[PDB]
Amino acid sequence: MEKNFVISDPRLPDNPIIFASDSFLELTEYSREEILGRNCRFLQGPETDQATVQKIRDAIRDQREITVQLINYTKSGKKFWNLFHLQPMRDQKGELQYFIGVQLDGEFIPNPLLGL
Ligand SMILES: *[C@@]12=NC3=[C]C([C])=C([C])[C]=C3N([C][C]([O])[C]([O])[C]([O])[C]OP([O])([O])=O)C1=NC(=O)[N]C2=O
Repeated sequence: MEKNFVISDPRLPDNPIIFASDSFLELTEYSREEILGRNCRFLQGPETDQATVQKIRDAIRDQREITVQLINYTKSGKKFWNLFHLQPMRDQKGELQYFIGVQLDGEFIPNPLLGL
């Protein structure tokens, strides 16, 4: 199963990605050494809806599941639609340890419906 996913560690500064799957690398055109330690926002760009980024911010603050459709950018500047499901994962004692993200490439909901 081709699974594009990244993991972030929130107990380190600015929630850096600590692991990215090969499907995520092949999708974003970045090398594995070019993503680790960075916040995922670098995929964002001029066309990224800031109102959607704000929702991701609230979901991380409140540590709950969210699903959003975003526009991200590859290393070479290409423009794709990212269907992204964010989800917390906690240790045995109920403390947040990581965030996992699951990506998907394609224009699922048409943009005129997403703008309303
Ligand atoms: C990004 N994937 C992604 C994966 C995880 C596990 C997490 C926690 C976040 C993301 N983001 C969002 C980014 O890291 C950040 O949380 C948001 O931009 C909001 O933060 P700020 O402080 O800037 O408002 C992802 N963002 C993307 O654009 N693409 C992903 O694949």
